[PDB]
Amino acid sequence: LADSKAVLNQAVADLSVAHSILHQVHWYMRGRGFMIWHPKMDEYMEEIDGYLDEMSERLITLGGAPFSTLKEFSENSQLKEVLGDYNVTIEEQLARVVEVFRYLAALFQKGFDVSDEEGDSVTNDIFNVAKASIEKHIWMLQAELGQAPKL
Amino acid sequence: SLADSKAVLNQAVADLSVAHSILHQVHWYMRGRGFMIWHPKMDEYMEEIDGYLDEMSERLITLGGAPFSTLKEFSENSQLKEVLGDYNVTIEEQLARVVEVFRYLAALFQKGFDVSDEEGDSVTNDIFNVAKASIEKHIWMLQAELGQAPKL
Amino acid sequence: PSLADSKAVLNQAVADLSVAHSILHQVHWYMRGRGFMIWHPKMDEYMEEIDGYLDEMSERLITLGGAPFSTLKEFSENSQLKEVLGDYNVTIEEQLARVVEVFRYLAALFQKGFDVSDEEGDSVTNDIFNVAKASIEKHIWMLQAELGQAPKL
Amino acid sequence: SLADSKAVLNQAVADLSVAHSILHQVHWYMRGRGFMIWHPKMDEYMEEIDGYLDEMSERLITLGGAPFSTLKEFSENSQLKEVLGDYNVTIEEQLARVVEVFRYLAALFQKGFDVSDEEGDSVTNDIFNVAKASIEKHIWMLQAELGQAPKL
Amino acid sequence: LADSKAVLNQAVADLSVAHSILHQVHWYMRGRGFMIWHPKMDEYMEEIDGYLDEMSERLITLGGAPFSTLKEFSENSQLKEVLGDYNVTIEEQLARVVEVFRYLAALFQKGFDVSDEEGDSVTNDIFNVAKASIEKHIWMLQAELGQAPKL
Amino acid sequence: SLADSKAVLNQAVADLSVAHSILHQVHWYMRGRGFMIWHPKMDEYMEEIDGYLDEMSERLITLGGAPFSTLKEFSENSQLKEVLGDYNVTIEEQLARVVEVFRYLAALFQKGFDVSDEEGDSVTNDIFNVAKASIEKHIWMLQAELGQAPKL
Amino acid sequence: GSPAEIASFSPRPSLADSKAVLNQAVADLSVAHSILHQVHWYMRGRGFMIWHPKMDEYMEEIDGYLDEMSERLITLGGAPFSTLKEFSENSQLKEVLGDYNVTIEEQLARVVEVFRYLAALFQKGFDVSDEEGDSVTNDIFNVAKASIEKHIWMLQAELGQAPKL
Amino acid sequence: SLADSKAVLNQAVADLSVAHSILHQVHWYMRGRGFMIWHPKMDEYMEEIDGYLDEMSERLITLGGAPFSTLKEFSENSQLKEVLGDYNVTIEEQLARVVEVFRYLAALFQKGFDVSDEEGDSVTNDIFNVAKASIEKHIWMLQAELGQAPKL
Amino acid sequence: ADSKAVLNQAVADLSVAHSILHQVHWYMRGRGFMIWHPKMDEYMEEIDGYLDEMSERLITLGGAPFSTLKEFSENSQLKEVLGDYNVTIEEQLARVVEVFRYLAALFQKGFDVSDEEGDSVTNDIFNVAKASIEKHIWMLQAELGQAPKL
Amino acid sequence: SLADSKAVLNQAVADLSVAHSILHQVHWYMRGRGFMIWHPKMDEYMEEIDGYLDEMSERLITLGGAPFSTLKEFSENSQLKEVLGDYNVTIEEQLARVVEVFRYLAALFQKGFDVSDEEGDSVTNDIFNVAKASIEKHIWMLQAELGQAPKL
Amino acid sequence: SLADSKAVLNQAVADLSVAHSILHQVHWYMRGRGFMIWHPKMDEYMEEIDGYLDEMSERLITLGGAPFSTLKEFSENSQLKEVLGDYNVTIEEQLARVVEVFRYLAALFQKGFDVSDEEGDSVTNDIFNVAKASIEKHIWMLQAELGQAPKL
Amino acid sequence: LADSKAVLNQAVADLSVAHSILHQVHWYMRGRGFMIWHPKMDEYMEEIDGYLDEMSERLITLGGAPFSTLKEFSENSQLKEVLGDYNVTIEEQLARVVEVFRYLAALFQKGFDVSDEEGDSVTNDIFNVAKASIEKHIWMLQAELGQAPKL
Ligand SMILES: [Ca+2]
Ligand SMILES: [Ca+2]
Ligand SMILES: [Ca+2]
Ligand SMILES: [Ca+2]
Ligand SMILES: [Cl-]
Ligand SMILES: [Cl-]
Ligand SMILES: [Zn+2]
Ligand SMILES: [Zn+2]
Ligand SMILES: [Zn+2]
Ligand SMILES: [Zn+2]
Ligand SMILES: [Zn+2]
Ligand SMILES: [Zn+2]
Ligand SMILES: [Zn+2]
Ligand SMILES: [Zn+2]
Ligand SMILES: [Zn+2]
Ligand SMILES: [Zn+2]
Ligand SMILES: [Zn+2]
Ligand SMILES: [Zn+2]
Ligand SMILES: [Zn+2]
Ligand SMILES: [Zn+2]
Ligand SMILES: [Zn+2]
Ligand SMILES: [Zn+2]
Ligand SMILES: [Zn+2]
Ligand SMILES: [Zn+2]
Ligand SMILES: [Zn+2]
Ligand SMILES: [Zn+2]
Ligand SMILES: [Zn+2]
Ligand SMILES: [Zn+2]
Ligand SMILES: [Zn+2]
Ligand SMILES: [Zn+2]
Repeated sequence: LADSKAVLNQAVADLSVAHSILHQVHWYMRGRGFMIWHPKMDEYMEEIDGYLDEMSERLITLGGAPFSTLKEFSENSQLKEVLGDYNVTIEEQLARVVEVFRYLAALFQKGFDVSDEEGDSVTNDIFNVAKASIEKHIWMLQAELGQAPKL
Repeated sequence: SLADSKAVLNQAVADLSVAHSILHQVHWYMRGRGFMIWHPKMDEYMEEIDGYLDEMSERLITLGGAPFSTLKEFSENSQLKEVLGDYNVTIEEQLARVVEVFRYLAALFQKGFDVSDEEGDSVTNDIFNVAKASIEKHIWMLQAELGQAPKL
Repeated sequence: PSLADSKAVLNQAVADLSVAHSILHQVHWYMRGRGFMIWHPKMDEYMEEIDGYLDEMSERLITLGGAPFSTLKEFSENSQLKEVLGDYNVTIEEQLARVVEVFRYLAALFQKGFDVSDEEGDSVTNDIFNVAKASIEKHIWMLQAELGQAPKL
Repeated sequence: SLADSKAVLNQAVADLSVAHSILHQVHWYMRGRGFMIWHPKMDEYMEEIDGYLDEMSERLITLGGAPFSTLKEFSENSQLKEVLGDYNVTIEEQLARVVEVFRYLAALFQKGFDVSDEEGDSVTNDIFNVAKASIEKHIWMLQAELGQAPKL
Repeated sequence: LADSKAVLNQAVADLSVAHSILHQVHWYMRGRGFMIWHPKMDEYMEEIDGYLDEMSERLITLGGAPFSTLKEFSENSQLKEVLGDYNVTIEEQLARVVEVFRYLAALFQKGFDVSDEEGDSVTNDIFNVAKASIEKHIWMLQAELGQAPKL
Repeated sequence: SLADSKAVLNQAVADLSVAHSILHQVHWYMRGRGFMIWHPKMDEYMEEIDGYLDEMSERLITLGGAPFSTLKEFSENSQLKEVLGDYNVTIEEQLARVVEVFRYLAALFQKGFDVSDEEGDSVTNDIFNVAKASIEKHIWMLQAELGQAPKL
Repeated sequence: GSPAEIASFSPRPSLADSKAVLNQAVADLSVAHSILHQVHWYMRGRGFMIWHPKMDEYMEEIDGYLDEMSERLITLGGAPFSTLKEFSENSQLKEVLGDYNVTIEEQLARVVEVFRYLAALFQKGFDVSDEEGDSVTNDIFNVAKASIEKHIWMLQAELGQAPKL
Repeated sequence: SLADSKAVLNQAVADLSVAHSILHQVHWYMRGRGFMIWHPKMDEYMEEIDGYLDEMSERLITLGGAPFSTLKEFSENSQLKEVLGDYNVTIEEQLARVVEVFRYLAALFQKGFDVSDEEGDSVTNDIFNVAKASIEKHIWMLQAELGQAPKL
Repeated sequence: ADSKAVLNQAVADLSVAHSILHQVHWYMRGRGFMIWHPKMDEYMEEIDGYLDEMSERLITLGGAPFSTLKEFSENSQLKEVLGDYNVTIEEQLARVVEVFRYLAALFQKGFDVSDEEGDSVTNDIFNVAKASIEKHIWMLQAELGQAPKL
Repeated sequence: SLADSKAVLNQAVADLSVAHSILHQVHWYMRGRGFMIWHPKMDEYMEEIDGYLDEMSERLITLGGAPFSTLKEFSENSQLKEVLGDYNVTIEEQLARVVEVFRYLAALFQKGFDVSDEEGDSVTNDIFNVAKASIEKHIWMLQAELGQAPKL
Repeated sequence: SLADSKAVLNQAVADLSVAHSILHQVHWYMRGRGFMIWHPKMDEYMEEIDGYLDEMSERLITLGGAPFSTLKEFSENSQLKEVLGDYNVTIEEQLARVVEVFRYLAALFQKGFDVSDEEGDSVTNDIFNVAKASIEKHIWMLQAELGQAPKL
Repeated sequence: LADSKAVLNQAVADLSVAHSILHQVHWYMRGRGFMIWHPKMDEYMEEIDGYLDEMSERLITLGGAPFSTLKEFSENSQLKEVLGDYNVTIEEQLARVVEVFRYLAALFQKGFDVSDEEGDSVTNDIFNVAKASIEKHIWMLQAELGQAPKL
């Protein structure tokens, strides 16, 4: 199950980075819509952390060894972090979250595919449930930004 | 016989069923700034609409009537017109649609209040009164969001 | 697109779930006979569940870039379920049979939903149909048991 | 000035006390299919009845009155008749008895509604209206179990 | 009171009248302490109603036929009711509740003895549980009244 | 028009604000046996009063009115008079003051009820009726604590 | 040499002491649970929607007694039966294969039969515990006997009968 | 001794009373996009303000003081100025006015902290500190909504 | 041969697994009792959860679940032994892991059989149960200082 | 008449007071593997003990007695002995100390049961029985954690 | 380094233990009007005292100290004096006794605050400030019940 | 670190790294006591995350710009991470936790002093509350390890 394991570990790195980005958005947001979106980041972070612990623990259960240091997360993740900046608009912050979410849904499709190929049906459901929710969020986020989900 | 109390309860069943459909369409097709507050707010409105619908229908049953209970009956008896879902409608326009729907229901509930008062059906009268109070409060709030007075 | 039929079955479900709700509510209202006190509130539970599937399936369709049916005309014209005027003289067991018939239809609709979404690689939609089908079938067993019959799925 | 309102509230106190007693008798003496549903349903009914009793008695106190407050006063002033407990009454018959008590109560509440309106006691008028709404809903549901229209 | 069923029915009657007396106190009470003791009667009434239902249903379980009319309760009960009087003092009202509770405690002891003698151990426990609570209440009401429980 | 309803709603906003102030003084300056029960009771009464205040004000807004919304407006339009806090007042005197305030409120709510009934503003009418009912129940209880009949 | 190993029919099943009745109850409660669960699954007919969930409530109550009586045996120094083999062999209740074609009336009459048996067993446990002076175990049997008897009344009432204890 | 800790506590009582009044005005008179989020948000702030008011007042009582307890006393002693309510004002102006009242309270709570530190009144010191911490958090968030730095 | 057969097998095996977990709950002695005694309650509630769900899926599918102790004991692959207080905590946990290993294996078989037969509902039931039991093996093994070794 | 029952109730008050003290010592002085489970567990034990203490003392009051109510009285009448706290005692020694306390309490509650039974004090009898049941369950569990039989 | 902060924490342990014992005596021996409010109120006070007790003792453990943990140590180190329970004491004298205990604890907590402030133990300092704040508020309330100023 | 803003940001870095370390322990833990200490790491992480958010938001409130990327956390933190190892014993993992907590308490002491020096009472209290809780944990962890707190 080398590929299932590998994608689970890739997920651990990327979710760790995704959390960090969402927290930056939580903190640096400024503009109309702050009062609704600030707490919404909290909800997203909670959901992301849930996936991260569950995917990492599935890897452990499969006899893997999850990335568990900031260096490992940073060097393995495909997500790039930029310095926090208050001058970003609310709408650009939300577009950043959509971008991160689009990537996560892409990674979870990969994890679904790989685990399906290897017969790891339990890991397959983990990725399917995560992808379901993340795609729902992409619809809602895109809707707030006056756009179709464009999955 | 409470003929008109019964007639107006059934009108309300039809119109509430269509009102719910319109709110659920707004819920789904909404796009633009404010989606995150207004999307779940439609859920709140739909629950309330739904509560009135079941109470009014069951008051009509209680009074010996026969509530409308098919979509055909709802469509053909409602005064509310439905249009196809369109994502290009703005938030402010979507909210305006909801206000128009609520103004109608508020007027309908007024008519039900008046009719039940005259027939001496005080229980029905109270059902309409409570529904109207809440709906008019929603109108104030929606209109305030839209930068406007309630204009009741 | 590659999900054209996934979308088609999601929309079908929206229309049929809307009509199925209408029917359950009719049963809630027009019910008369021994067992009213149990089954009357049970219809509320079914409607609640049905409404949950309705919102979720329509919203998945939106998420896939579709346009859900959202008028009573569209529900009525697209649904394969047929409505009749409410009648207090239908027996409790006839009303329960009617609900069973509706649930059999939805289980089959969800089966096709599963198969179509499965073939298009839309696994999220696949799971939505799968969860709904499971509960609907459990309901069929219970309703049939009340009626003194096997599930006969 | 509020002598009639006061008298009808005290009538309600007596009648509700006796209605409570009849419902508790049904609760205990019930036998036949449906017991498991209707036994606890009688507790729901008794709680509701007890709520009206305390509200109506305390409204009378509030208006400067003196509520009946002994079993003899309840029994002698109530229009409802009690009968000895009997396990051989059928479920259908027991539910029919509750319907009878509830119809009487719905009619008492209409009277109380009427009298309180005539004397300009709008608080008492509301108390009777709310209670009537709920009792009448119960008659619908009970009659339905019995395969009948509410026949209000 | 020949047996356990006889005492159970006696308690059904007395608990019904006890309830009525407590309800009278709830309504007719005036004086300093009203705000505490008004709601407290509700608590006592709920407890009394609990024993009432438990004891009656025990009698049914044993093959009896509980009293179930106001006439039966009033005639079989050893408690006496008087017309409501607002001019009774709050301390007199509490003293009246104590009187009722002392009677009930004594009835429950008689129920305990009879059921013990007959070997009706379920009924025995019912009376013992009820006696315990009533006696604790007598202590507390007596204390409010500046008196020893005097059981 | 609905001018008198709008006027009595606004009077209530002023008078509720001053009543709140008076109850908070009582909560704070209270001394004597009974403090431990009446001190928190004042919180409860304040929560109820603030509930009516917000509801009546927002009803006024909904009707196209403009509620009083400054302490100057409350003080100047209210019929209730305030005095400096004084720890030397007895519990009896504090509770009697609450009763007087409550009596005033019950009377204003009866005026609101009459005016709204005249103008056909049924929603406003019920708001006043609900409030009057609760306030009158409180006057019974306070008066009972003080060893007296409600004497409404 | 070594000590000879006894070969005997290890008969027991003489409800002599509290420990013995506690273990018997352990056995009977396990089988009662099994019967209740069969009624739960195989039930058909008008009343299913009320009685299907009700069996769950009864099962939970029975398991509560099972655990508490078993743990009381442990506390007193005993060794509770803890195998389906031990339960089936020591229990005086009889199990039959599941059958969908039993009326609700027949189902509830079966439950009554098991409950009557349990109440009688708990009465035995009560009497034994009392002669021994085991007042804690005595209480356990009394509490369980009380509620089982209440259920008998109710089930019998659904069936249009007196409790007939 | 406690002389100016008592003084600043009473100042806070007046200012919090007025701040409460302003927040309630904003709640009622707000119109424009953001209404549906900011309207209930004002209730949150009012509950919080009210908490400080009661705690600070009761600390003053505890210290042997006599808190201000009439609208006249609040109005005359508060440094905050009230204006007549106006629906036309924009949401962003409304939020800016709240920020203005909060900045004042934070500066008042600092003076409270300062004077209670020197005088040795450690309990009053912590009350002001906790309140200041939360008001400063609100300034950040309100300013953030308004597209600005906190600028404390 | 089918989903119905694996479902019934699970009914039998879950019944016996419950009994084993209850024996551990009762006979457990040694350091850790205070945490592992109640944990067995958690495991039993979970097991009983699957038991009822799988049994009722069987009924829904037109089957007839095993419903006597004799049917459970005979059809089950798990072997019960007599309760003994002298087993250590670490040995009792080792026993639970073996039972859970067996269950995870059965659930894989159920997953496979239902996948072939195109019975996605039953497939999902087995997939959900397997996920949880495997997670428990990880934790139990970790308490026993070992890898999951699935 | 109930002198023995009163006597044992009061003995229990003293002993439960000292037992609480010993348990709290264990809570504070525990060091070693198992701390994180056993530390909060002593809180569970203390709350249970405190419950018996208050119930038995109040039963004594109810019966006309005068419960020990000072540390001097508790210490002088308790048969349980206290030693100075020592972090150097092992977890397993601490648990053994808890077991010995509970064995004593179990024995005392049996003496209570026996005395109250002889005297016909069934309420006091039931209090000791219920307490003994729970303590004995704890002895089993504590012994199981120490790898031993309950050995009552 | 922190020997004086440790000493005062440990003094608190003894004093809080004796304070608990006094409150429990009051809880049990109380007779007179007000019993039904004050009896349970003693439970709330005991719960609060026990909170400080465990918190202060555990802070002492955390700082490397060894808390008093025996009735002998509590008794011998506490500055509070206990007397035998007396039913013949009035409610008002019982409450006055509680006030004395509380004035003592508030002085103790003031010492604790000052000592810990001098030694730069900011955590222990906050523990004392919080405890003092609450005990002082209770002194106000108890004194108000007794018709007096707090007189801190 | 010269001012309150500087130490608040130091804490943001260090709390982020401390989270990572606790999460490492949660995952790699093996040995008797796992079942207690595994969920305990969750409680610690929840608490750590609380300080992280409060301290960062206080920095924003004061007009600062908190670190908000893994790069900033890892480079600015004085805590060091190692690769996850299943072979570390329970007691060694708990000792790792203790040492992280000891550092954190020392940082919050420094934050207390710096903010007290600058008259920033609000920040002072934040550090004070955090240190109180961390010190209590050190005592309990040390107790589990058979040792004195040794602050
Ligand atoms: Ca007409
Ligand atoms: Ca019919
Ligand atoms: Ca019959
Ligand atoms: Ca404008
Ligand atoms: Cl605007
Ligand atoms: Cl050691
Ligand atoms: Zn974060
Ligand atoms: Zn985890
Ligand atoms: Zn809808
Ligand atoms: Zn309905
Ligand atoms: Zn509907
Ligand atoms: Zn939705
Ligand atoms: Zn009754
Ligand atoms: Zn009442
Ligand atoms: Zn009553
Ligand atoms: Zn009952
Ligand atoms: Zn106020
Ligand atoms: Zn409002
Ligand atoms: Zn089962
Ligand atoms: Zn157990
Ligand atoms: Zn306000
Ligand atoms: Zn207050
Ligand atoms: Zn079991
Ligand atoms: Zn089931
Ligand atoms: Zn203690
Ligand atoms: Zn007590
Ligand atoms: Zn105590
Ligand atoms: Zn502690
Ligand atoms: Zn983490
Ligand atoms: Zn935050």
